[PDB]
Order: sequence, then structure tokens, then C-alpha cells
Amino acid sequence: MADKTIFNDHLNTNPKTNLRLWVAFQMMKGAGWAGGVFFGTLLLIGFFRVVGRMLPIQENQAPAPNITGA
Repeated sequence: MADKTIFNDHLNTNPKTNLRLWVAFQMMKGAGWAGGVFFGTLLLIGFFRVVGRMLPIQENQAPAPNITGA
């Protein structure tokens, strides 16, 4: 059912702007939440752990002696 913030596209009520503007509402915001929180973290750890897993090993000749802590 439509009624809240109802718009008008062509000649019908607004079945597109309704869901489409709602899907975009979280797609744009909701996408910046987990994207940066979840991915921003995964890339922060997965990237920090991989760099400290195949570089300080030879470059530092040490296995776990060196970690992220950044």
C-alpha cells in the first residue's frame, strides 16, 4: 500500500519512486555504514595481517615478533 511520501512518475501512483527511493536511501547510507565499518575493518586487519605475514618475515627475518598494532 502507498501513502507515505507518495510521488508521481508517469501517470500512476508511484511504485517506482517508493521502493526505488527507499532502496537507494539505504543503498547510499546503509552502504557507507557496514562498507566502511565492516570492509574498512576487514581491509584494515586482513590487509595489516597479510602485510605482516609476507614481508616482515624476510624483511625482518622474524615470524610473529612483529605484528600490526596500528
